[PDB]
Amino acid sequence: GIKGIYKEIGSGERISLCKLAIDHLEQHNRPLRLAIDMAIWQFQIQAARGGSNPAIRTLFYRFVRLLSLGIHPIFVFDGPNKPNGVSTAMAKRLIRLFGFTAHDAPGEAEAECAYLEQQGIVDAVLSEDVDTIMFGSRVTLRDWSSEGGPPTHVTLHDAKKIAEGPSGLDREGMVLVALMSGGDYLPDGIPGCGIKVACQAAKAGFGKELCAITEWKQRLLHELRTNESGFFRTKHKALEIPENFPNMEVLRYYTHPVVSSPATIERLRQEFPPSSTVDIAGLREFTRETFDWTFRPGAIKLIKVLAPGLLVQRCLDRYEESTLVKGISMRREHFSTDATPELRVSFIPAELVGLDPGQEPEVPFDPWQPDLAWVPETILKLGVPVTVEDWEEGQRS
Amino acid sequence: GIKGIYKEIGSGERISLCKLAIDHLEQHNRPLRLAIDMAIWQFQIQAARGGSNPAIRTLFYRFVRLLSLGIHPIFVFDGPNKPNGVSTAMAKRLIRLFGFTAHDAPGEAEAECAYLEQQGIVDAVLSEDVDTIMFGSRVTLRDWSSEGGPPTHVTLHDAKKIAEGPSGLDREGMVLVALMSGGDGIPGCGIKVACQAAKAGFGKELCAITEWKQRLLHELRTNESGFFRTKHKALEIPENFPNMEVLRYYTHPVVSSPATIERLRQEFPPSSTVDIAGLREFTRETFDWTFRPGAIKLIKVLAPGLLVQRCLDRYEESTLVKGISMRREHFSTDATPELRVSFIPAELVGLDPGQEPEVPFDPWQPDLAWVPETILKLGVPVTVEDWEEGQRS
DNA sequence: TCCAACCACCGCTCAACTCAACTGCAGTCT
DNA sequence: GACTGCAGTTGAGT
DNA sequence: GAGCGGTGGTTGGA
Ligand SMILES: [Mg+2]
Ligand SMILES: [Mg+2]
Repeated sequence: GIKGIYKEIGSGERISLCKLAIDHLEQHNRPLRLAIDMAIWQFQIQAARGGSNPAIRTLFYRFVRLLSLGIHPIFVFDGPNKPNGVSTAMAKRLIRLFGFTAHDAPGEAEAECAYLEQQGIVDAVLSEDVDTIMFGSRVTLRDWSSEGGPPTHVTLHDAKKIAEGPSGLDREGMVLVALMSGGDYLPDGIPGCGIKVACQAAKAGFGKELCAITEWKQRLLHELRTNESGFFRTKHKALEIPENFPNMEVLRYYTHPVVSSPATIERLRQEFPPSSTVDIAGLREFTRETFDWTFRPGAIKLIKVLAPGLLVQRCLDRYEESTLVKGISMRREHFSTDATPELRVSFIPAELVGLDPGQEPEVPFDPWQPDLAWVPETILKLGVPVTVEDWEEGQRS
Repeated sequence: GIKGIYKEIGSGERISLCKLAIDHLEQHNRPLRLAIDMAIWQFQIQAARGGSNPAIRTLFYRFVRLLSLGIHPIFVFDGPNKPNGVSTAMAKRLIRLFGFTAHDAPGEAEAECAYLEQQGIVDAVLSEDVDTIMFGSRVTLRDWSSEGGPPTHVTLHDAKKIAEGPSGLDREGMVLVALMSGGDGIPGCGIKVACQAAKAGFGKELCAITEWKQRLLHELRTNESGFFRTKHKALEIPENFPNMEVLRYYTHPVVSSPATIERLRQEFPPSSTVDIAGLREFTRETFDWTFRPGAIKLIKVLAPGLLVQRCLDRYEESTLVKGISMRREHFSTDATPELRVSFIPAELVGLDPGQEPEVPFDPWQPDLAWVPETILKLGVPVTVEDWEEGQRS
């Protein structure tokens, strides 16, 4: 589901997640909004030794990476109305602590994700696969990973470019494919079929699928048997077709998937994105209880990990004050960001995060000394414009 | 037929021809030797269609299959001393090009095949039916076919096990059945009754003759000893019966001379090198496998079997196998252990398609084939050991 | 007379393989 | 979920 | 050459 689909639509465009975030921020003058299917974690997350709760620990670092990218994420959870070891409660707790949004689909999350995109709530979808396209996604993302090392890239699929050849596969086309082929998921699918043949049926325009039904089935069946119109590579007489085909409690499951109410969509327009303020004291207590980051070493570990992303977040949110950036020392266009212009920024971690390791019991990295980080130039111009200008001025000299 | 013989002796054991070949090779430490009656081909190969000479083409592919099985075949042809649409000359020509042996019976091929087996020239007989048992065969094979696809299996009959119940049909038993059930054979008779006369010991017949005839004739009409299911006064028996010139057609069938048997004992199996250039010219002239495509076609089809022949004939040289990838015990071979070998077809066959006039399978790229582990251990032992030890890792 | 089981006999009917492309399976990592 | 070779099938031509 | 039902004939009994 759908097995062999990337042979037809393509594997997709590998692209820096940083580039997407910054390109969108430049074109639309606001941070990228992303719907993330919570199901993508199950196998990336588990397993990743060791220490205490390494599974949710990996989730923590992914969240910090989201902060540094300046993305407004909304995490969608599955609902009971469908036809690892990481607690949902803990996941949702960490989400809120990071100032992110948790959202519960009434049914399947991937359908809700696609729906949110269609309604303009989010700009793109990050999911397990491209099932989201069947539910109406236009820009869908998968495989958030290294390009190993740090997870910097995703694989982008565009529903409009896919529909424009060579597969000619659109939403209705893929629906027919799933309806005809596998089969191992949906009832009353065709035994000998078959993504190659199904895609050929879709390309022949059969993907309508406009609710009676009796006529369509026999035109399609006659074409399969005789290949008169030449819709297929060969004839297909041995391909006998179930009486429960086309199953239609399946059909709309795709064309009208159970998603949030219109009232819920309107609530989200007003309430998403949220204030997005990272709860520092909350994260300190969470990491202590969950990761055993206890005492002064645990506080310093938190500051080190959290300071860069928190720098980005406040830099975007705040839109005389070197309260964020102490200085700039270099410029680069690195391949990991697909040559996205970044500037080498210096900052004071402990001062930025706002925790004092002295208030913690004592049982190298000094959180009070300057630390360095690469931050996208675009983000820096928005938050610390005067600092960026001074650097630009010094470079002209 | 003998008609309805199989409901008496059993339908036979269906067995992988590969299993027979490899089992015999493991037990006797030399390839299986098989006598093949050329009469089997008549109503099997004329179902092929398309192309040039599809019947002799079918014969070609089965010859290639014989190479892959590592079997040493001797094809027996009929002779004139007996009491569609394939040329004998072309059949014999192709046989020699493959390094196989062609043998002319002085009379019926079946009798000669059985005789060859009795004399130790071959280990088993492949023929149309089971008549070979009457001529003295002990292990006889029939119906070399699919188990619907490639012809991997055969039906084995064992003369010893047949004679050991429940039919009790031995050689002289089946002779009596043949004598009685027509057709100077007895009208109204009768394999059920004939087989019952056999179990009553009447199959001897060791000659004068008049006493014997009047015992079963008295038993047929009275059933005193209970030899039969019922009485049989209906059956009246011809004066000529039992026909004696028929009896020794079975007990002493016209076959090759002792001198010929001795000739075969030292000449078979033969040197047996596949004539590559010969086959190239044959397939060009007969199948219209012309120019570079025809060369490539030959190389692809012939490379695997040719690999086996080298393997067994071996009995460092990576000139056969480039590597091993996997192990399997497939049902088509009756779980005969096979290894997935890689080889270069063109390099192995030894023909360059470049010397042919050109007009997607690349014969210079590695190709894969399943080859019986036993054969591989014999021909390329060092390669097999490297695979075995990398495995236990 | 007739049936019923058994049987010999008649008339009827059938008889491969390559090749490419494909689906589906079972590994596997995640 | 998706990738890889194997296996078995089908359709078309040999 | 072999598997299928039908046919007609023989045998021993109803
Ligand atoms: Mg999915
Ligand atoms: Mg015969």
